[PDB]
This record gives sequence, C-alpha cells and structure tokens, in this order.
Amino acid sequence: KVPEAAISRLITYLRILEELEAQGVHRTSSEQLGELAQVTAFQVRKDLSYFGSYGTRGVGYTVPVLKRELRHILGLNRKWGLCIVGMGRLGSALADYPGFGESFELRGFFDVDPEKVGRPVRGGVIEHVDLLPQRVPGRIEIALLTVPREAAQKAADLLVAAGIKGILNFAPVVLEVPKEVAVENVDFLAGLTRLSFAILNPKWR
Amino acid sequence: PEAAISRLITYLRILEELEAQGVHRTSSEQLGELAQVTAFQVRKDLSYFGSGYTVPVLKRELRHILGLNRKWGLCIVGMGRLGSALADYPGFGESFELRGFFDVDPEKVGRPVRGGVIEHVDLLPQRVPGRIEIALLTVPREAAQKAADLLVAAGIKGILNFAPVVLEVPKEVAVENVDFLAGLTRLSFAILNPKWR
Ligand SMILES: NC(=O)c1ccc[n+]([C@@H]2O[C@H](COP(=O)([O-])OP(=O)(O)OC[C@H]3O[C@@H](n4cnc5c(N)ncnc54)[C@H](O)[C@@H]3O)[C@@H](O)[C@H]2O)c1
Ligand SMILES: NC(=O)c1ccc[n+]([C@@H]2O[C@H](COP(=O)([O-])OP(=O)(O)OC[C@H]3O[C@@H](n4cnc5c(N)ncnc54)[C@H](O)[C@@H]3O)[C@@H](O)[C@H]2O)c1
Ligand SMILES: [Ca+2]
Ligand SMILES: [Ca+2]
Repeated sequence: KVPEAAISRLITYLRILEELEAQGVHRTSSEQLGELAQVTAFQVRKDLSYFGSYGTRGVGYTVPVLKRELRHILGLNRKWGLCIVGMGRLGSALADYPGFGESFELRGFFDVDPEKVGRPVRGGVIEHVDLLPQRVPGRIEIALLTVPREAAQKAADLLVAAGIKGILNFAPVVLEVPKEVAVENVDFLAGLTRLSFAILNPKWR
Repeated sequence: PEAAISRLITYLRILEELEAQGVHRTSSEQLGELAQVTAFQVRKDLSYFGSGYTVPVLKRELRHILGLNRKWGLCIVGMGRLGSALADYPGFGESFELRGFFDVDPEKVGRPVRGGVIEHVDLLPQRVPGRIEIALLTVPREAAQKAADLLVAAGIKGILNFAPVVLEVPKEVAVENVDFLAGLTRLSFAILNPKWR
C-alpha cells in the first residue's frame, strides 16, 4: 500500500530529472534528488522502494534510466489523449498552457454555447459535446473539466458515457462517477498556505 | 524539515474534518493513520512547535503556525483569461480575501469586478501596503518578471506564481509556484492502479 504522498514525491523526482537532463547532467543520487524535492535522501530511496530495486549498488542513478523508470511507474510511458470540455475562461487558458508534456496531448476542446463551438483553438477547433461518444474511445482518455459548478455533474456523466478514462476536475463540486473512472480535483489556491507559512518564516524560507 | 510543513498542512486538513464530524479528541496514532504517516513522526512534527490531543486546540495551534490565523489581503495582477476566471472562483474565503485586481490593458481598467473594479497597475505602491500582501501572478510568460518587479516595489510580501517562469525576487518575498500538471500524473497513475485508488 503506497502512500498518496509517495506518488506525489515520485511525480516530483521526475520533474527534477528532466530539469537535470536540461543541464546535461547524466548521473544523480538520492542525496541530490532529495535536496531538490526537499525531502531526506532516505525518502527518495524509500519512495522508489514501493516499486522495485533501484540503483541498488552504491553507484547512484543515471538521469536517463531513472527518468525512464519513473515515467513507467507513473504510467507516463504512453501518450494520454486530453480534451477540455467546458471551453470557457479557464478552459481557453488551459487550452493554451505551454508545458503540457510529452505524455499528455490535447485532441478536443468541447463546449455547448454556439457562440464558440466552431472557433479555431491552438491545435484544432472547439466543438459541441454531442460527438463525445465517437471522439473519445480511440483518442481521448483524460478530460479536463473546467465547466461551471452547476453544469459540472452533468457534463461529467456525459464523459463517463463516451467512455472517459480519467477526470481532472476544476469545478468546486464533488463529481459522482463509477469506479471505472478516476477523478483528480484541482485547487489552484492550495499553495496559499505554503506561501502564508513562508511569509512568516524568513529564516526558514 | 521543509517536508514537515507539507505534513503539518496535511494534519490541519485531517483536523478541520475531524472537527466538522464532531470528533472531540484525537491522538498521534490516529492523526498518523489518517495522514498516512507514523505516530512517531506526527508526534515529532508537532514537536518542533507546540504539543492525545483535542481536535479544536491542535487545529487552532496548527492554524496559528501555518499563518492561517490572520486574514491576508490578496490580489490578481493580470485580469486575462486565467486571472479573470480566478476572480469569480469561490474558493478563497477564510484567511485570504481578494482586495485588488490590476492589469495594464487600458481597455480593461475599470471593468466592474465582484463589487470591486479592475484598477490599473500604477497604483500598486499606494494600494498595496497595509491592504494587500499576496499577489496571484497570472500574466503571460513574457511579462511575469517585470510584473513581479513592480509587485516587489509595491511592497508585496509574497507571490503565488502561475506564470511558467521562475521569477527572480529578493529574499524578503516568498514565492510559490502553482501547477495543475502534477494532478494530471496523479490521474495518470490513478487510472492504471484501480487497486491503489
Ligand atoms: N479550481 C480552481 O482553482 C479554479 C480557478 C479558475 C476557475 N474555476 C472553475 O472554472 C470553471 C469555468 O470557469 P470560468 O471562470 O472561465 O467560466 P466561464 O463561465 O467563462 O466558462 C464556462 C464554459 O462552460 C461552458 N459550458 C457550460 N456547460 C457546459 C457543458 N455541459 N458542456 C460543455 N461546456 C459547458 C460554457 O459554454 C462556457 O464556455 C468553473 O468550474 C469554476 O469553478 C476553478
Ligand atoms: N499554472 C497554470 O495552471 C496555468 C494555466 C493557465 C494559464 N497559465 C499561465 O497563466 C498566465 C495568463 O494566462 P491567460 O490565458 O489568462 O492569458 P491572457 O493573455 O488572457 O492573460 C494575461 C493577462 O496579463 C495581463 N498583463 C500583461 N502584462 C501585464 C503587466 N505588466 N501587469 C499586469 N497585467 C499584465 C494582460 O492584459 C492579460 O489580461 C500565463 O502566464 C499562462 O502561461 C498557467
Ligand atoms: Ca492512444
Ligand atoms: Ca492588514
């Protein structure tokens, strides 16, 4: 039983590994990765423990191998197809975020208002949500839900139908879906506490 | 331990919920259990500060440590798609209250926003001190650094950065980067592991 916090740290090592591969760094360690994730080296070695023997020998790790290894663990070895249903303000912005990644790709921006439905979008065009059933299966697994709160639970159930794999949900309402699909809720303001604490702790900061 | 703060935050969440449910008292064994961490640890974290326990007292204690006691002034610099949407987001409330919305777009200055109103950016130094400490930087990559430059001069205490760029700001100013990205992978991993889920 791997802790939820463990997968989040794993997610952090990977991000720290591409940053490393961006500086021509080839091999690293649990001591370096930890100092960068702000955790104890033991924690890095530990989190990796939940998934098999890693960098056993003193040696350490080599950015390339671990980076690959972590991508496999977090399931980032495939290329998930993404869609943003609820093409409003957040939607239009999200739809244009620069660094989505090599394993995540947008392939559909949906929406119900006719005013938009049909306008070009950096890579494709908006389109109604009545085609969700034969636009999702082969190419879309993950749906970014930036639809108004009230509409959320209704646009949500629509996806579960066109067979959506997972839902990254930005609306302030707890979706109701079958175990067949995963829901991850976003909270852009989550970091305000980290910030709050940092302001009161210069010395620490 | 830079990692303790993240746990401490987890504890408070586990507490605020224990309270809402009516539970009166908890212990190191339970907090840990619910926070997926050893009692030894939880008991050790609360050690760096003030030290079973009573959900109400520890909650208040944790909140005081985390800063959530006072009521901070917030603001969004850059009322574009992200920033505009953010304004109408009903998730602040508590100890972070929105008290300003700025932008450079002259055709945006004046827009009636939630009772307030989109100011410009030049008043920051007079509008900031005493009223606002935290700014949600939601401007194009290209701007950001120059934006923060003002904000600092305006006397900003901390920035919650959405701009995908690592800002360069003096030490008196705390910065925190915000990303949805991580939740995507948590999603990714969560899909291939219905068991874990
Ligand atoms: N989690 C956060 O930190 C955060 C911050 C930003 C905004 N909000 C969320 O943003 C979402 C949208 O916000 P916005 O501020 O840009 O709103 P918006 O009103 O500009 O856009 C909403 C869009 O939803 C579309 N829509 C409504 N029902 C739909 C349906 N059934 N299917 C497809 N499209 C539908 C509309 O046509 C519109 O384009 C809300 O869920 C809100 O809670 C959350
Ligand atoms: N972290 C995330 O999850 C996330 C997702 C949304 C978008 N992005 C980032 O959010 C930011 C805004 O995205 P958007 O889609 O709303 O774009 P946008 O073009 O609508 O908004 C940027 C806004 O900044 C304003 N601006 C420019 N220079 C300024 C300055 N010097 N001072 C004050 N305001 C200024 C503009 O007038 C505009 O309204 C970008 O940096 C983008 O890359 C991040
Ligand atoms: Ca595919
Ligand atoms: Ca004040």
